[PDB]
Amino acid sequence: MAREVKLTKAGYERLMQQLERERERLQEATKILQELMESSDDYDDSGLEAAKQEKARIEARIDSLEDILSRAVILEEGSGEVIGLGSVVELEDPLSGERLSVQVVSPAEANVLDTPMKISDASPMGKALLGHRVGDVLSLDTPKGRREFRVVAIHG
Amino acid sequence: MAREVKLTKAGYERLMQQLERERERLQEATKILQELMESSDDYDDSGLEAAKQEKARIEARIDSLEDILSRAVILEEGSGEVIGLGSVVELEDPLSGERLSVQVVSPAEANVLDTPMKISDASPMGKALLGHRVGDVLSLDTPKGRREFRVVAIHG
Ligand SMILES: [Zn+2]
Ligand SMILES: [Zn+2]
Ligand SMILES: [Zn+2]
Ligand SMILES: [Zn+2]
Ligand SMILES: [Zn+2]
Ligand SMILES: [Zn+2]
Ligand SMILES: [Zn+2]
Ligand SMILES: [Zn+2]
Ligand SMILES: [Zn+2]
Ligand SMILES: [Zn+2]
Ligand SMILES: [Zn+2]
Ligand SMILES: [Zn+2]
Repeated sequence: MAREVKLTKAGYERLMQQLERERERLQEATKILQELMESSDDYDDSGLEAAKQEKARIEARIDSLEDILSRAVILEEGSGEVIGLGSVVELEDPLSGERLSVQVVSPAEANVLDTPMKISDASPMGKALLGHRVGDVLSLDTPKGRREFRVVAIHG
Repeated sequence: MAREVKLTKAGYERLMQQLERERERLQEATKILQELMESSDDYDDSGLEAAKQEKARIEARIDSLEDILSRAVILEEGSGEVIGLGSVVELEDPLSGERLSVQVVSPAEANVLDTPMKISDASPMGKALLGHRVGDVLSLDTPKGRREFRVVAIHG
């Protein structure tokens, strides 16, 4: 298990802040879990179980985050291509290791059906990406939860 | 759990090197417990469980290491005092968080009974320490296993 992960300075400091946030959430999560154990001694309750799960969950995002960081290799500042119109961008979610491909195009070229989905220039995600390069880390709006992805490559 | 850990460029390089080694051992240990799983189907043998235990041990050494590197704060090259004769040195074992205190003196001043035990100048541990500063990481001989310690401070 030895792979290098390229990140720009900004992309690196971005995963740090995320690690900082996660540790605080863990502290709060841990704290509530104990107060939840002393109270309803009976922990066969869905609550105590949902709490168990949340802490563990946070533990996961953090251990995964420390891993990514330990493999980090900082790219030069001015380096690689930039993401612009027509560019096809490959993304990885640090935690889940989920791959996501998307291509930024003009508003009228946007289409959900295309192979790498075509995203409007002025769409939320299109904005967020436009201007970034491999290594950068961006936060993208999600219904279930704002996630941060890493620019793995810009084939476009 | 948010504490900064000071390391010298050399100290950081040494823990990274230790991390690499441990991942290696996790590959070998992982592959082994799987071979030991298809053979003696009966997992109730003192072998397969001495195997998972080992893999678990390794995974802990690794994650503990990733945690420490994530908090690394690189110190200025020429910084802090240096360890010499008469210097009191406090050390911490990154893994177990064990704290050890020792004082480098002349071979004839050596005494295990003195508060911070007095270690010979030309002794093993003494040679290893001499010439280092806070932040450095040193591998110290142990019958149980050459472990690595961090110079937390040289109050001497
Ligand atoms: Zn459960
Ligand atoms: Zn970790
Ligand atoms: Zn890892
Ligand atoms: Zn177009
Ligand atoms: Zn950028
Ligand atoms: Zn939504
Ligand atoms: Zn904090
Ligand atoms: Zn072992
Ligand atoms: Zn882990
Ligand atoms: Zn791990
Ligand atoms: Zn941790
Ligand atoms: Zn941690």
